[PDB]
Amino acid sequence: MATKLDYEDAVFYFVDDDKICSRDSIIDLIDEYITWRNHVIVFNKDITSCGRLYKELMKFDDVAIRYYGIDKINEIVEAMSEGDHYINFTKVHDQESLFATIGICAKITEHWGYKKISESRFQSLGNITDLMTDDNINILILFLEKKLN
Repeated sequence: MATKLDYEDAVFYFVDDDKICSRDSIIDLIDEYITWRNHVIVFNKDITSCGRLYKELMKFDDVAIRYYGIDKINEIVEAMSEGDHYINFTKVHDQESLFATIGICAKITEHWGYKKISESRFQSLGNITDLMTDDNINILILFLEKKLN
């Protein structure tokens, strides 16, 4: 019982790429994915609605659940949605945290979709692609390449 068109407006290209892309592609990719995590919500698309590359990004949710922890993530995501948060920072620690930074952000971007949560309409976004690095892109290609390419 649901009266709602399955919206897409699938702007993302590498969403369903299925295979490994360029360094320059993981650049836009993070923008696409973090936005796609949102589209599954706002438009209420599908999580399965994508390609191979994206499935691994989903696992960065998990890596974050492992790292930051489901508890913290739960507290954190919700914090984001009231426009008041907290957070610590990592840098040269672990690739695990590198990935974790994406998924933790991904859980936040999705959660907002239903009503377009943020409360603060201004500065509702910012560091999404800048939350990771071209250097991370290389790691990303590599991680994916394990099954990708």
